[PDB]
Order: sequence, then C-alpha cells, then structure tokens
Amino acid sequence: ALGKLQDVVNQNAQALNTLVKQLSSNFGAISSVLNDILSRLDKVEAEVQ
Amino acid sequence: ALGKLQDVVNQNAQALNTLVKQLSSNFGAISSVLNDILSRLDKVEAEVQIDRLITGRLQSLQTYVTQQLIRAAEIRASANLAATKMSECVLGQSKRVDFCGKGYHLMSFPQSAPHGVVFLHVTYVPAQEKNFTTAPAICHDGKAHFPREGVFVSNGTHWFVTQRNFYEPQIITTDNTFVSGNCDVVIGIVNNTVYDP
Amino acid sequence: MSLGAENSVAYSNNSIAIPTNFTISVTTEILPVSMTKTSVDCTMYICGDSTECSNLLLQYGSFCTQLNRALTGIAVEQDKNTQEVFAQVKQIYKTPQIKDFGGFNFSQILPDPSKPSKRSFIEDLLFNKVTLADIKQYGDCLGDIAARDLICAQKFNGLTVLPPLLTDEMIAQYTSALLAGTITSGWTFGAGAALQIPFAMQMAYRFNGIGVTQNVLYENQKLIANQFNSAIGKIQDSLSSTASALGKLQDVVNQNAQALNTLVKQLSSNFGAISSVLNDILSRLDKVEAEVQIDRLITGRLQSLQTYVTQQLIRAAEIRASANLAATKMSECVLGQSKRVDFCGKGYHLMSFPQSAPHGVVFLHVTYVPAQEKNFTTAPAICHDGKAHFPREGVFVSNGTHWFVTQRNFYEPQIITTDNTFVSGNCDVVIGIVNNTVYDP
Amino acid sequence: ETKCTLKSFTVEKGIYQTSNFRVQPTESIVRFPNITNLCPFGEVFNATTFASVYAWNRKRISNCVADYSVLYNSTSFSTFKCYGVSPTKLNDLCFTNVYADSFVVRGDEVRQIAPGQTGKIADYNYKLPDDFTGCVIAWNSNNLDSKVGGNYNYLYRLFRKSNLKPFERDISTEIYQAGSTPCNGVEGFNCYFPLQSYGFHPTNGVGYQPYRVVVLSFELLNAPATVCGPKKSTNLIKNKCVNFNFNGLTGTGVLTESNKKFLPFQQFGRDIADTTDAVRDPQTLEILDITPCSFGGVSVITPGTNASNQVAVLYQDVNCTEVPVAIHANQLTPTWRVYSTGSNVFQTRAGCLIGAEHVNNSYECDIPIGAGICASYQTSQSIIAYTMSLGAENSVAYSNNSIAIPTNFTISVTTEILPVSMTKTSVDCTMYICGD
Ligand SMILES: *[C@@H]1O[C@H](CO)[C@@H](O[C@@H]2O[C@H](CO)[C@@H](O)[C@H](O)[C@H]2NC(C)=O)[C@H](O)[C@H]1NC(C)=O
Ligand SMILES: *[C@@H]1O[C@H](CO)[C@@H](O[C@@H]2O[C@H](CO)[C@@H](O)[C@H](O)[C@H]2NC(C)=O)[C@H](O)[C@H]1NC(C)=O
Ligand SMILES: *[C@@H]1O[C@H](CO)[C@@H](O[C@@H]2O[C@H](CO)[C@@H](O)[C@H](O)[C@H]2NC(C)=O)[C@H](O)[C@H]1NC(C)=O
Ligand SMILES: *[C@@H]1O[C@H](CO)[C@@H](O[C@@H]2O[C@H](CO)[C@@H](O)[C@H](O)[C@H]2NC(C)=O)[C@H](O)[C@H]1NC(C)=O
Ligand SMILES: *[C@@H]1O[C@H](CO)[C@@H](O[C@@H]2O[C@H](CO)[C@@H](O)[C@H](O)[C@H]2NC(C)=O)[C@H](O)[C@H]1NC(C)=O
Ligand SMILES: *[C@@H]1O[C@H](CO)[C@@H](O[C@@H]2O[C@H](CO)[C@@H](O)[C@H](O)[C@H]2NC(C)=O)[C@H](O)[C@H]1NC(C)=O
Ligand SMILES: *[C@@H]1O[C@H](CO)[C@@H](O[C@@H]2O[C@H](CO)[C@@H](O)[C@H](O)[C@H]2NC(C)=O)[C@H](O)[C@H]1NC(C)=O
Ligand SMILES: *[C@@H]1O[C@H](CO)[C@@H](O[C@@H]2O[C@H](CO)[C@@H](O)[C@H](O)[C@H]2NC(C)=O)[C@H](O)[C@H]1NC(C)=O
Ligand SMILES: CCCCC/C=C/C/C=C/CCCCCCCC(=O)O
Ligand SMILES: CCCCC/C=C/C/C=C/CCCCCCCC(=O)O
Ligand SMILES: *[C@@H]1O[C@H](CO)[C@@H](O)[C@H](O)[C@H]1NC(C)=O
Ligand SMILES: *[C@@H]1O[C@H](CO)[C@@H](O)[C@H](O)[C@H]1NC(C)=O
Ligand SMILES: *[C@@H]1O[C@H](CO)[C@@H](O)[C@H](O)[C@H]1NC(C)=O
Ligand SMILES: *[C@@H]1O[C@H](CO)[C@@H](O)[C@H](O)[C@H]1NC(C)=O
Ligand SMILES: *[C@@H]1O[C@H](CO)[C@@H](O)[C@H](O)[C@H]1NC(C)=O
Ligand SMILES: *[C@@H]1O[C@H](CO)[C@@H](O)[C@H](O)[C@H]1NC(C)=O
Ligand SMILES: *[C@@H]1O[C@H](CO)[C@@H](O)[C@H](O)[C@H]1NC(C)=O
Ligand SMILES: *[C@@H]1O[C@H](CO)[C@@H](O)[C@H](O)[C@H]1NC(C)=O
Repeated sequence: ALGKLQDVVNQNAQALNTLVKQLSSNFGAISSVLNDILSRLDKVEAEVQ
Repeated sequence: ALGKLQDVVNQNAQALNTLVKQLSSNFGAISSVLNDILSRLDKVEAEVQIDRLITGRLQSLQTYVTQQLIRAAEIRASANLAATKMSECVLGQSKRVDFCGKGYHLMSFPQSAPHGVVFLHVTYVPAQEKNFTTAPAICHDGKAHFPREGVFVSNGTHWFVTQRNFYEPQIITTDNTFVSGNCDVVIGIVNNTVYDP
Repeated sequence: MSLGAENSVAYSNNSIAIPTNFTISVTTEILPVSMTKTSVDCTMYICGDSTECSNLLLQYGSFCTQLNRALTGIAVEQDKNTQEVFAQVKQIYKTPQIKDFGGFNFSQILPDPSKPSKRSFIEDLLFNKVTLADIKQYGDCLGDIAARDLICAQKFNGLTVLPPLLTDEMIAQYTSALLAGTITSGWTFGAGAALQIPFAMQMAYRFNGIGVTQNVLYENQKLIANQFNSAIGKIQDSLSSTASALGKLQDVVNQNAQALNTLVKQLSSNFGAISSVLNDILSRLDKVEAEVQIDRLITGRLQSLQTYVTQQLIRAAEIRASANLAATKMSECVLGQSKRVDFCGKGYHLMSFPQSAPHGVVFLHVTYVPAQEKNFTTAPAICHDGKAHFPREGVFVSNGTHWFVTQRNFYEPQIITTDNTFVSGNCDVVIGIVNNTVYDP
Repeated sequence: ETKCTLKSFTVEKGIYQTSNFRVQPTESIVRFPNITNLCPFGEVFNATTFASVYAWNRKRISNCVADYSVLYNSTSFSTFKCYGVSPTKLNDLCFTNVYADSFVVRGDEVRQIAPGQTGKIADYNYKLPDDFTGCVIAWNSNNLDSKVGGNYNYLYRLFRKSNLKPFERDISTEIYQAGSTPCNGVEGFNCYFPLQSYGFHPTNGVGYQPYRVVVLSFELLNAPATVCGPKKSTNLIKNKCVNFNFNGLTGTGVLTESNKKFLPFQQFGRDIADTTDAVRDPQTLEILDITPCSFGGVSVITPGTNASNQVAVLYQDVNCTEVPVAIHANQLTPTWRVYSTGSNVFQTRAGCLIGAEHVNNSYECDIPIGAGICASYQTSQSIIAYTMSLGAENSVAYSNNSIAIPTNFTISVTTEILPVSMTKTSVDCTMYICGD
C-alpha cells in the first residue's frame, strides 16, 4: 500500500537526479567542463563553446 | 454528434503527421538530408551541420511530448468525470440538479463508444400546468393547520390538499395536517373547515 | 504560528444540546471563468519588416502554424467556458412588476434601469473594484507618442488581444434572467417550465428541505426578512469599503499582462550574436557570415514564443477547471437546493444568487445557522407498558421533571403521545431506557 | 491570403487570421551628410618615411570621405583583412573615430598583426585587442625602404620583462638583465641592449624584406559621423513603405514628421525592445520617427469554398474612415482596394467590418465575429452580420396567492458523450533523428 505517496517522492527525486546528471553533456562543444575551455582557449573563439 | 471523440482522433493524427513532416527543416544547416552532408563534407566541418539537425529534431520531439502530456491531463480529467457519473447515476439515483440530464433523474444506461462512453439518461419532466389559488395555512377552530406534505389549493369554491409535483386533490382531514399555534401570527391564513374521521 | 482557539465540549452519555434560535447568514464566493484571448504574428515578431529574415524564416514554417493553432484553441475554449457557465437557461425571464415578496428586499441585486448598463448595485461595485488594465484604438499609437504605454509596443511587435464574444450587457442579462427565475419560480424553472409560487411558500419548502418544520417560518417571517435585509446591507457596505477581495481576477489579469510584457522585453537579447538588432547585422555584414547571426536570433525568439505558448496552455487548463467548478455550482446551488456539506457556504444551504464580475462570477450563498443552544437530559427510548417506544422524528428531552419530544434542529417541546412514537419490542434490550407515561388520544 | 496562410486550396467555413502579404517596399533613399573633402590616403600611404615598430605612429582621421578607389593606380596591397565588418559594406557606412597606426615590419612578421597572435612583434612591440574592430593593410616596400649597403634605420625590441598590453607603446632603452647579476646600466655578459636594427638589403629573401603596415581602427558610436563613404544623398519620401539609409543605418518602414528633444553629442535613440526610432537628419536637422510598414489585425470571414467565394474583412481597432490610410490602400491591387471602401461598411466594437450588410434582425450565432456580433450566409446569396440573440423573451405571472400545479408528465431520454482514453504512442529517438 501507499504506492502513490511513494512514487510521487520517487518522481521528484528522479527529476532532481537527472537534472544533476545532465551536466555531463557536451551539447556540441569540445568539452563538458568550463575549466578546460577557459584553460585551453583565449577570450575569443571560446565564447561559442 | 460524437464530435469530441472525432476531434481527439483528429488531433492525435495531426500531431503525428506534423511531427513526421517537420523532418524537412534545415534548422540553419546547409541541407535537411544527412546523406548530402555526409557525402559532400569530410569528418570535420560536418559535425556542426549534424549538431544543428540534432538540436532541431530534439526540440521537435520535446515539443510533441509536452503537448501530449498537456492533452493527457485533460483526457484524465474527463475520464474521472465519466467514472463519477457512471458510479453516481447508473449504480444509483442522484439528487444533484442537472448532473445527469434535465429534469428529475430516474435512470441511466451506459453504452460503449470508440475511446468513449455514452450515457442515456431517463428523466421525468412535468407538463400541462394549471393555475390555482393557494394559502399558507387554515384556521379551523382558532388554531392554525399546516399540511404535512403538499400544499393547499382551491378551485374557486372548495379547498383541497395536494402533492407538489402532481395534481391529486384530497379532502383536508386531520390526517393530512398538523396543528401549531393559533391563527394570529401567520400572514394570509384562510378560514375553512377540517374534517375529522 | 497558532492553529486556532483552544476549545472543549462537555460530553456525557445522557446530555444533548438543542438550539433555540437561528441566524440567516449570507456569504460571498468568487470564481474566475475566463481570461484574455491573445494572438501572435510570428513573422512580425521575429523579423520585423525584413525580407532576408523572412526568407530565412521560411525554413521554420510549421512552428508558426502550430503556435497559432494552439492559441486559437485556447481562445475558443475561453469563449466556451463563459458559454456553459452563464447560458444555462434559454428563456430571458423578465423581472416582475409587483415586488410583494413577503418583506424580502431584493433591490440591491435586481438591475437598475437608471444606469445605461442594466446592472445592479453590487455588480457596479464589483466592476469598480477591478482595475482591468487594457481600448487602445490604432491610430492613437500612430504619432504624438514614443510607445510608453507598451500597448503600442505589443501591437508593433505583432501581439494582439481579441475581444470576448459575449459583452458585459449580455452577461448581465443572463444573471438578471436567472435572478428573476429563481425568486418567482423556485427550482421549477431549472427542470422544465417555470411554475409560479409565493416567496414565503418557497422559503417554507427550503426550511422543510433543511429539516425544520415549516411553521417556524410562518411564525418568524418578519425576523427572518429583517435578518436577510440587514445581512445583504452588510455585504454591500463590506464590498463598498475595502478592495482586498477579488484577488483572483486581479492576479489573473496581472499574470496575463506580465507574460505579455516579458515576451515584449525579451526582444533585447543577443542570444550569442554580435547584436540584438537585425538592422546593425544587415548593415555591417554582407549576405554570408550574416546568416549565422540571424539564425541565432531566430532560434532564440522561436524558443521564447514556444515558452509563452506552453505557459498559456498550462494556465488555460486551470482556468477551464475553475470554470467547470463554477458551472457545477451554478447548476447545483442556484437552480436547486444542495445537501452537500460546505459546497455552497457554511451552515445549511437555503439559496444562492449569482452576480457577474470581470472574467468571473460571484455567488451570494444564503444559509441557516443555529444559535443559542441549551442543555437537556436525554433518553434513547421510553418504556411505558413493558414495551419500548421510539420517536418517529426528533429526540426525547427532559427539563428536569417532565419528558417531551422535539425536533432536532429547533427547540419545540411537545407531549409524548402515540402519534409521535412507535412501538418495537419490550423494554429489556435497549441500554438506558427511562420509565415514563405515553399519552393516548 | 487566407488560402496561403493555411497552405491549402480548400477553406472551411469560419473566421481566420492572416499574415501580412499585401504591401511591398519599392523605393530607397540615402541621407548621408554633406562632406566634400577627399580623405588624405596619400599622406599616410605615400609618406617618404615611416616609423619603427617599437615606436609606431598613431594619427587621427576626421572630416573626410573614404573613397579608397584612388589607391588602385598607385599601390597594390598584399595583405588586407577586416574584423567586425565585411569589406563589401565599407562604401555604405559612416564611422565615428578613425585611427591610423603605421609602422614598418619584416615580411615574415606580417602574420603577427592579428588578434590572438603570439611571437616577437605581438608580445613586445604591438598588440591588438581581442575585440578589435577595423582593418589591417600591409604592402611590400622593398624599392623604398631598402638601399644598397644596408638600411639600418628601422628598429625593434627584442627583450622585455612581460608582454605588452593592447595598444601600448614602450620606448624605454634600459639595459635588460637576462642573468642574475645586476647590469648597473652597462652592457656585458647577460646584459643586452633591448633594441636591435633590421638589415634591409635589396637582394635578400622575400621573408626578409621591408613591409609597410597600416591599421585602421573605427567604431559605429552613437555620435555625428566624421568619416563617410562615397554615396550621394536622395530626397526624402514620406508616408510610403520605403527603405532608408541614415548615416549607415539601414531600415525599412514609413517615414513621418515627428518631434522630440535630443542631447547634442548623442545620435541614436532606441525603444524598449532595442528598436531605433530617434535619429538626427544630418542635412536638415529634423527629427522624424519611424513606424512599421506591416499591419496586424486583419481577419477573413468566409463560408466554405465548396459553397461560394465571397469573403468579408474585419480590421481590428480601426475606425471605418481611417481604414485605407492604415493599410496603405493607394499602393495595393484594386482587388484588395474594393475591400477598403464601399457601401457594406459596419463599425463594431471589435473594429471595422467590410463586405457584409448589417441587418436589424437577430438570430443564433453562426460565425462569431466578436463583441456580441456574429455573421452568417443567407439569402441570390449574401453574407449578413447581426447581433446574436440570447434567447426567447418570457415572463412569469407572479402574485402572492397564486400557484401553478402540473397535471401531466413526460419521460425524456437524452445522450451524454464523454471521452475516456486516447491513442498510445511511442517513439524511437535514435531512428527519428539519425536514420541508419
Ligand atoms: C371545485 O371542486 C369541487 C369538488 O370536485 C366541486 O364540487 C362538486 O361539483 C360537482 C359539479 O361539477 C357536483 O356534482 C358535486 O356534487 C360537487 N361536490 C360537492 C362536495 O359539492 C366544485 O363544483 C368545483 N368548483 C368549480 C368552480 O369548479
Ligand atoms: C375567520 O373566522 C373567525 C371566526 O372563527 C373570524 O373571527 C371573528 O370575526 C368577527 C367579524 O370580524 C368578529 O366579530 C369576531 O369577534 C371574531 N372572532 C374571533 C374569535 O376572532 C374572522 O374574522 C374570520 N376571518 C376572515 C378573514 O373571514
Ligand atoms: C432570536 O434572535 C433574534 C435576533 O437576535 C432576537 O430578536 C431580537 O430581540 C430583541 C429583544 O426582543 C430586540 O431588541 C432585537 O432588536 C431583536 N433583533 C432583531 C434582529 O430583530 C430574538 O428575540 C431571539 N429569540 C429568542 C427566543 O431568543
Ligand atoms: C430596500 O433597501 C433599500 C436600502 O435601505 C431601501 O432604501 C432605498 O435605497 C435605494 C438605493 O438603491 C434608494 O434609491 C431609495 O431611495 C431608498 N428608499 C428609501 C425609502 O429610502 C429600499 O426602500 C428598500 N426597498 C423597499 C421596497 O422598501
Ligand atoms: C418542565 O416543563 C413543564 C411544562 O412546561 C413545567 O410544568 C409546568 O410548570 C409551570 C410552572 O413554571 C406550571 O404553572 C404548570 O402547571 C406546569 N405544567 C404541568 C403540566 O405540570 C415544569 O415546571 C418544568 N420543570 C422545570 C424544572 O422547569
Ligand atoms: C420501570 O418500571 C417497571 C414497572 O413496569 C419496573 O419493573 C418492576 O420493578 C420492581 C422494582 O424493582 C420489581 O419488583 C418488579 O418485578 C418489576 N416488574 C417488571 C415487570 O419488570 C422497573 O424496575 C422500572 N425501572 C426503573 C429504572 O425505575
Ligand atoms: C607597468 O608598470 C609596472 C610598474 O613597474 C610593472 O610592474 C612591475 O613588473 C616587473 C616585471 O615583472 C616586476 O618585477 C615588478 O615587481 C612590477 N611592479 C609592480 C608594482 O607591479 C608592469 O609590469 C608594467 N606593465 C607591463 C605590461 O609591463
Ligand atoms: C397526458 O399526456 C399523454 C401524452 O400526450 C396523453 O395521452 C394521450 O391521450 C390522447 C387522448 O386520450 C391519445 O390520443 C394519445 O394517443 C395519448 N398519447 C399517448 C402517448 O398515449 C394523456 O391523455 C394525458 N393525460 C391527461 C390527463 O391530460
Ligand atoms: C587615410 C585612411 C582613411 C580611412 C578611413 C576609413 C577607412 C574605410 C575604407 C578603408 C579602405 C582602405 C583601403 C583598402 C583598399 C583595398 C583594395 C585592395 O584590396 O587592393
Ligand atoms: C622542441 C619543442 C619543445 C616544445 C613543445 C611544447 C610546445 C610549446 C612551444 C610551441 C612554440 C614553438 C616555437 C614557436 C615560437 C613562436 C612563433 C613565432 O615566432 O611567432
Ligand atoms: C395563469 O394566469 C395568468 C394571468 O391570468 C396567465 O397569464 C397564465 O397564462 C395562467 N397560467 C396558465 C397555466 O393558464
Ligand atoms: C396580496 O396582495 C394584494 C395586493 O397587493 C393585497 O391586497 C393582499 O392583501 C395580499 N395578500 C396577502 C396574503 O399578502
Ligand atoms: C452544559 O453543561 C456543561 C457542564 O455543566 C457546561 O460546560 C456547558 O456550558 C453547558 N451548556 C450550555 C449551553 O450552557
Ligand atoms: C452513564 O455514565 C454513568 C457514569 O458511569 C453511569 O453511571 C450511567 O449508568 C451511564 N448511563 C447510561 C445510560 O449508560
Ligand atoms: C606619391 O609620392 C611620389 C613622390 O613624392 C609622387 O611622385 C607621387 O605622385 C605620389 N602619388 C600620389 C598618388 O600622391
Ligand atoms: C597612374 O595611371 C596613369 C594613367 O592613368 C599611368 O600612366 C601611371 O603609370 C599610373 N601610376 C603608376 C604608379 O603606375
Ligand atoms: C549641408 O551642410 C550644412 C551644414 O550643417 C547644412 O546646414 C545643410 O543643410 C546641408 N545641406 C545642404 C543641401 O546645404
Ligand atoms: C472611431 O469610432 C469610435 C466608435 O467606437 C468613435 O467614438 C470615434 O469618434 C471614431 N473616430 C473618428 C475619428 O471618427
């Protein structure tokens, strides 16, 4: 019993977890880390990334 | 009739068709065909074109999913209303006004339909009304008499007591009325006689 | 925070509390019905008077049709909400000429013919209590201004507001017809042809519905009419003084205006381009290495339009749910009497009266509240001749010496006769039976 | 037009909203300022001597016309690049503050005059900003800056403590301490003079030959222009859908006389949505305002195309007397012009309806126009507009001693249709996006 409250809690936790883990996507860039882009490229031709 | 089921079907078909036909968009790329991009360009300076196409198609899919969820919420609300009506009007009799048809509800019958349900409501409608002269109470022996159920009516000469939803006049006896107080505070009381068995 | 006032009730196994008086209480309920209908010209919002931007936007063709289809569906749903909320009956019942209603005074809710718009006093107060920030005719924006009003900005950026199908006079006529039907015919006009009845007999029907014998009305008619008139006047002076009410209609209007203003002011974003102005890009760069900037601007503005449309759909669903609730309350409380608890006000429901409001409806619920209770000693049954007696309706009470039978909601003691009780079994199984005598006529 | 908005050849009965498809601009005007002096390209491209790269020369250029077609006969440029502006748009623009930086560098170091470069010249002599706008010009000058025996009058800095800032100049000649021991202001071991001289012989390689470099820096600031392009002004056209060019700013719309005060050293005045509306005419000093040429708020009311082809047009929030000015009916086709005026003209609270006659009757709403007005197709055949009827007028005979009692009844059945479920769909994203 109490499946409805349980899966509401599970849905909220899963949404937060996938929002956290969606930070590892390149989105068509050279890397998913801002530090690598800021460390390997200058002020120009890094704004696109 | 049956416009709701028809346009739900039409909405779903139109959404699928426009999702199919949205594949012919460049999204700012040189072409809308992946084969031309992969045939005219090398591995580098072709990832940007494929990235534009991927972003556009992902946006289209997300828009379709969002509209599907929004439609599903309304469909679920309609299904909840249909389940409530089936429970409260097929499995019983409802006193709620206009919940299951115009007039006073008597019965209901369910029928199936493509992605839907059809309720046949059987109700009672009064007709052929007649004018009458009424009174709140009757003072017979210095005391007021109020009807148990129904009202006092008069055809010009005599007085009768009748039920409210149908005309069925009866002699005003002590088994139809009850006594409460004297005939001094009720506004519009009428002198008459009350039969005693 | 404090939950409320601490209270306790004196409970024993042989005690009752019976009310001896009553009050007639009227309450107000405000429900939104519809909202503003908007239309968006996508090719004018994204590419204002630019042919190259139009040619580039020709690739994104079906998105504009999809957005316009969604907005038109929202608009026709907004009209339909008012259609099933207010157009319940299809007969425009004229107001009666004579106003002999047994002492009841419906002057503040009936229409006033002196005003150009046939509206009541309460309806005028309700319209004056909502700002309804708009009427800007085209041409006034043309010249003598730099569009500080932001309506000219919305019009020049391709955002328009469509007027509703039913004007305020027709809604006022519908409410007047419902009010004339419900005070001259009772609930009969909502289930067929309207049958006339005096108002006192109608209120006797309502009192019999809530469980009180109808002689209470015929003995306290003047007091009930005075209480009803005083409470109507109290609602009138409460609404004529403070503006803290009608918050729902006000913040629906505020939400729509804020959404439109945000959509207008989102045009000043670069979206990762060299500038947010199409003219600078078209005047500083040639045909190539300018399609990328216009493509970025097109993608950003299309995203903004899609976000606005999605939020509008989400708001429209909630507005439709509220309109469905309002239609249900209209059909179940104005056209009849409801036995559901707290569906149409605190207490026992007697009547309801509708009034119009900007994108909404206001219900005045007339209810019955008992008051001035008293303690009594109570028995479940009476054993007279070796057999138990149970009341047909009401309960047995005792004032210390003698026993009486009374109705449950009002104090009206009577002699325990054989016409008030019925006999079932011997006085051996009922727990707490009390010896007494049952009179026989 | 409403066939074109729906992208179909058949139209169902009802009301539709259409996009703008009527008015097209035809005329174009230019409003450049009147400057007559030719710009002194020669005084900077034909000087008898230039400056060293470590002491590059900066000159301000103002109140001139940049034609640059007079340089086609004299000099040919080996390097010509531009950042922030396309080269073909240079004749249509007016600048604000033009700065020319001139020097002479080796032919192998011309590639270092660019943003983001590194090396010897870009680190210690001359550095460009990352957000640089303007152009770089460089050409060979072996027959001018080189002579027999060696030209040693050009110098460059070889050593420095740190890299230069953008547009920074350093002419100090202090002794550079390469090692750890102090130099004490005298040359020696690990103590070098920071400047060194180019050896420009007329017989060395192409990469070791003198090149002359001129860097032009500009900006499109909101200020009166001083340097313009070679364009001729055009007379003002008002109250028409025209293209305009004001001091290099291009646009489209309708020009109308207006008024506003404006601060002198500013030029452009924007709107809430960053749209330019306030300008100063450089030839007449009259501030006009720009209005969009497109108009929105046109709806088409029609029956089905299977029925007929007649339509009615509703203009939203437009007075029925001001309709042809608001839609520019003078420059439209006559088939659109017949819907601008005529006899069937009705003024409603929703606007102006043209093409349907206004009857005095009242029926049920067939096609909802708005504000209590509906329209329908009735009888020849025509399109009529009316005010919708709420219902049948009725009255009830009320008195204080009268009641009405029913004497008969009817049993009535009725339908109620309710949707329950819909179509269940699934997608395959890796097949939809990237098929095989
Ligand atoms: C009102 O109703 C009463 C009862 O039905 C009528 O009285 C009867 O009238 C009939 C004639 O139609 C006589 O034959 C009966 O003998 C009457 N009964 C009694 C007890 O007197 C009366 O006529 C009706 N009045 C009107 C005006 O219709
Ligand atoms: C109803 O009947 C009562 C008699 O029971 C009437 O009361 C009498 O009326 C006469 C004439 O006005 C007086 O002289 C008597 O003194 C009254 N007696 C009492 C006890 O009140 C009464 O008037 C009748 N009402 C109507 C409307 O006819
Ligand atoms: C029931 O309550 C009403 C309302 O409070 C009482 O009516 C009041 O009676 C007093 C004294 O008779 C008057 O001064 C007030 O003006 C009355 N109020 C109104 C609104 O008319 C009534 O007396 C109460 N009844 C009982 C039995 O207690
Ligand atoms: C109904 O209540 C009102 C409020 O006290 C009574 O007073 C009238 O109020 C209206 C305001 O809408 C005025 O225009 C009238 O002039 C007022 N009349 C008087 C006599 O002051 C009104 O009289 C009551 N209705 C009845 C039938 O008594
Ligand atoms: C309980 O109620 C009964 C009935 O009202 C009371 O009996 C009457 O009391 C009065 C005095 O207040 C006498 O004048 C009557 O003659 C009594 N009637 C009978 C039939 O005896 C009784 O007094 C009440 N008891 C209490 C404790 O208040
Ligand atoms: C209620 O009255 C009955 C009389 O009908 C009482 O019953 C009698 O009580 C006496 C005294 O205890 C006994 O001697 C008799 O045998 C009983 N008769 C019967 C038929 O039961 C009864 O006790 C009374 N109850 C109360 C609570 O007073
Ligand atoms: C601008 O001048 C300052 C002051 O001399 C320079 O900062 C010095 O740089 C040297 C070389 O690294 C250091 O040894 C000093 O300690 C610095 N002094 C201070 C106060 O910071 C600075 O390098 C010069 N700017 C450039 C671009 O060369
Ligand atoms: C109540 O209404 C029904 C329905 O109209 C009436 O029944 C009709 O009576 C007439 C005359 O006797 C017949 O010709 C019809 O065929 C009947 N219709 C049906 C469906 O049976 C009935 O007579 C009415 N009753 C009263 C008292 O007026
Ligand atoms: C005295 C300089 C005045 C500068 C004023 C503003 C500059 C705008 C025009 C720049 C053009 C410079 C000449 C470039 C010629 C290129 C032709 C070629 O490829 O051969
Ligand atoms: C033997 C190579 C070891 C170094 C490998 C690590 C890479 C870092 C150095 C790369 C630059 C090499 C010299 C280029 C000098 C600048 C060019 C110029 O004159 O403008
Ligand atoms: C009742 O009487 C009134 C007034 O004479 C009349 O208008 C009405 O039609 C009558 N009702 C019936 C059902 O005859
Ligand atoms: C009904 O109204 C009439 C006229 O106003 C009046 O003469 C009569 O006394 C009233 N009757 C009642 C019971 O109120
Ligand atoms: C009933 O009696 C209890 C206990 O004496 C008391 O607390 C309560 O107030 C009484 N009720 C009334 C209405 O006085
Ligand atoms: C009520 O409770 C009291 C308290 O114990 C008890 O003495 C009495 O018998 C009870 N009466 C009934 C009818 O239960
Ligand atoms: C450039 O300078 C030389 C030398 O003074 C001169 O002969 C020539 O005419 C000049 N050319 C131009 C275009 O000024
Ligand atoms: C300039 O043009 C003239 C003829 O137009 C030509 O004789 C002359 O040689 C040109 N100048 C140079 C430096 O070639
Ligand atoms: C030329 O420039 C002057 C200087 O501001 C200005 O007053 C004038 O209007 C301009 N145009 C003409 C045609 O003289
Ligand atoms: C435009 O129409 C309105 C009616 O809504 C009218 O009041 C106004 O005077 C009209 N304008 C002109 C210039 O006639």
